[PDB]
This record gives sequence, C-alpha cells and structure tokens, in this order.
Amino acid sequence: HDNVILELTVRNHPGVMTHVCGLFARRAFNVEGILCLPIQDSDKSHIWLLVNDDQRLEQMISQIDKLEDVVKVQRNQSDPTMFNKIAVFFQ
Amino acid sequence: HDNVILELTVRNHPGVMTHVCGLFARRAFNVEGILCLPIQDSDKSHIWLLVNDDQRLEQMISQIDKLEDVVKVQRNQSDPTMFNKIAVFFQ
Ligand SMILES: CC[C@H](C)[C@H](N)C(=O)O
Ligand SMILES: CC[C@H](C)[C@H](N)C(=O)O
Ligand SMILES: [Co+2]
Ligand SMILES: [Co+2]
Repeated sequence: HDNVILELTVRNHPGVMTHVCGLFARRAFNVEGILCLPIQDSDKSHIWLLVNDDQRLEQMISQIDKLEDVVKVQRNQSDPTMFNKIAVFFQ
Repeated sequence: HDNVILELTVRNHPGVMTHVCGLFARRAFNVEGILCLPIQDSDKSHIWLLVNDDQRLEQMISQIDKLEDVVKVQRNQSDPTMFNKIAVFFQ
C-alpha cells in the first residue's frame, strides 16, 4: 500500500531521535507514525517509523545507516499495520 | 514513580518531531519512549513522550509550548503505563 515501516536499532543515547528525524525534516519529508521502545536488559532501543513509500526513501535509509548511534535500519521487516493496531487503544 | 508522560498536540507538519526532541537533545536529556499518531480527520497529531521525572522538565515544557506547530503540551494526563502495555506486543 501507500506506506512503509522502517525499523531501526539504535543506541539509547540522548539526541539520536533528533538526528534520525532531522534527515527527514531537512527534506520536508513527513513522518506519519512513530513508536520508540527501549530493548530490555540492553543499551539499545527500537525505532519504528511509518513513512510514505518513496523513491527518496532508499537514499535516506543510506543516510540513516551512516548515522551516529544507529546500528541497523530495516525496511518492511516489521508489522505493516502496527500503527493501526495501536490506534485502537490510543487516539 | 520514576517517569512522566508528556502528551503533545502538534501540527502534522515535517520537522516538528525534530524540534521537539532537539530541546531534550540540546541538554543531553534522554527520551525513554515515544508514541506518535495522527489524529483522525484532522491536520494534527498526538505525541506521547516517556521521560524521567525531572526538575528541568517544568522549564522544558515551557520551551515545548513556545515551539512552532505545537498547540498543546500536557504533563501526566495520559496513561502512565501506556508504554509497558505496548511493550507486550512490540519489543
Ligand atoms: C512525529 C511526526 C510529526 C507529527 C511530523 N509528521 C514530523 O515529521 O515531524
Ligand atoms: C527515541 C529515543 C532515543 C532512543 C533516545 N533515548 C533519545 O533521546 O533520542
Ligand atoms: Co552516543
Ligand atoms: Co509548519
């Protein structure tokens, strides 16, 4: 469909979410949904980003990958409707 | 307990999440959990931020309030365990 889920594994450090989102912001690229959770007994966190499927997305995944504190960035290996399901409980 | 939920209503525009998180980042203030959802049939979105209960938080709520595209910022008027509940389904 229209959107894509990007799943990031990042270091749970101050400022990594600003850097990740700044890459999108610097291009006026909107982010539709965000879920961020720490990983249990770990120094990392998971970031799920709901974004529109885009030609520019492949280049931006590359920028995200080179970021500081980002260890892995995945496209479309998560739950495609995960934000619809969360939305049933939070509005 | 240790943490606090900040609930923001913001314009669903590119770059607002970068600005919101940059205020925390500029102070090395960590953000523990994030949920961001668009509001149905609307031009806004909701941002829930899980942060440590802090003396500096009252000043930073003030900075967040003066931000561009932020219409409302609330402290502790949401679900205190909301990220624990999401965590049962997403890790
Ligand atoms: C958290 C997403 C916010 C509302 C906006 N869409 C942005 O790209 O910054
Ligand atoms: C999304 C939160 C990330 C992992 C980090 N805690 C930060 O403050 O930017
Ligand atoms: Co670091
Ligand atoms: Co705007």
